[PDB]
Amino acid sequence: KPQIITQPETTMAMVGKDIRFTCSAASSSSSPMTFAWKKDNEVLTNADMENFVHVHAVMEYTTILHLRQVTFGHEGRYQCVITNHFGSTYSHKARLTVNVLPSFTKTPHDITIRTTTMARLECAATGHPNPQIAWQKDGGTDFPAARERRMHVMPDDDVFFITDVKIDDAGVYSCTAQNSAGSISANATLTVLETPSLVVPLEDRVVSVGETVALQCKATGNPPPRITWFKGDRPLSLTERHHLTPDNQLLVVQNVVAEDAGRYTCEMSNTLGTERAHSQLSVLLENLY
Ligand SMILES: *[C@@H]1O[C@H](CO)[C@@H](O)[C@H](O)[C@H]1NC(C)=O
Repeated sequence: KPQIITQPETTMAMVGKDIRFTCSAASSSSSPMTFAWKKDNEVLTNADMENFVHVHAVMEYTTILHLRQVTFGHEGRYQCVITNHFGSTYSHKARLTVNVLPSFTKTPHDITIRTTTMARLECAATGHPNPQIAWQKDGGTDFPAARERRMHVMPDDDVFFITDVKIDDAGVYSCTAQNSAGSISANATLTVLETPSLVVPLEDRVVSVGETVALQCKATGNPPPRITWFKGDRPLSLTERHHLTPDNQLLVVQNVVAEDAGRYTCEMSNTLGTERAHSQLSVLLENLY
C-alpha cells in the first residue's frame, strides 16, 4: 500500500529535447519502495530514473523518468508502478506526443509585376504536426487582395496567386508557418508597375486666331510618367503665350497664331515604355497680315 501523491501528467515534447514524468508516493510503513515505469505495458530496462526524497513535518519519495533526446519512438503511453512489501500501486496513464518545428521548403521571393496580370507566391513547410500557412501584407490583414477575394491557393501544389493585380497590392507580404511547436516566417516584396496610358482621350481642336486653346494630357501609370510635348516632330518651343502646369499635363496657348497650327504630340514615358497621344490643332485664319 504505497499511496501516490503526485501522478504523472500528460505532456508534449519537441524532438531532440529532454522531457520528464514524475510520480511521488509515501508508504504507511518504513519498508523500502521500488519504482518502475512501464511504457505501452512493456517496461524500459536500461531506463533513466532519478529519485528524490521530501521531508514533510511523512517521507514522500519522488521518482523521475528521464527521456533524453526524444524521438518519435518515445511516443506512447506511460505509467508508474510503486512496489513495497505490502502491494503494488498503479498510476494514471500519461500520453507523450512529440513536436517538430516547421521548416520552409519553398519561400516567396521579391517580384515586379504589371497591373491586371496575375501574381504567384510559393510557400510551403514541413513539420509535425503539419503546419498551417498564414499570410500578411505590411504586417496586417486589411489588404485589398484578401478584402476583395482575389487571392487564392492551388489545392495540392502549395501555390498562392493573386488575380487582377491592383496598384494597392504592392507591399511586403509575410508568409507564416505555424504548429504547436512554433512559428517561422518569410518576407517577399511585391512591386507593381503600370505602363503609361491616357485617362481621358486627347481630342483634336479647332480655334480662331486670337482665341485660347487648352490641351490636357492626364497620364497614369507607375512610376508616374514624365510628359513631354511636341509640335510636328520637334519638341515644343515655348513662348510668352504658352503655359504649362508643373506636371506638364495641361498645355495652354493664349492668343493663337497661324504658326501654332499643326499636330501636338503628348509623349508619356516611364521605365516600362512610352505611349503617345496626338492632337491636331487647326486654326481659322481671317487674314495672315
Ligand atoms: C519581414 O518584414 C517585417 C515587416 O516588413 C520586418 O519587420 C522584418 O524585419 C522582416 N524580416 C526579415 C527577415 O527581413
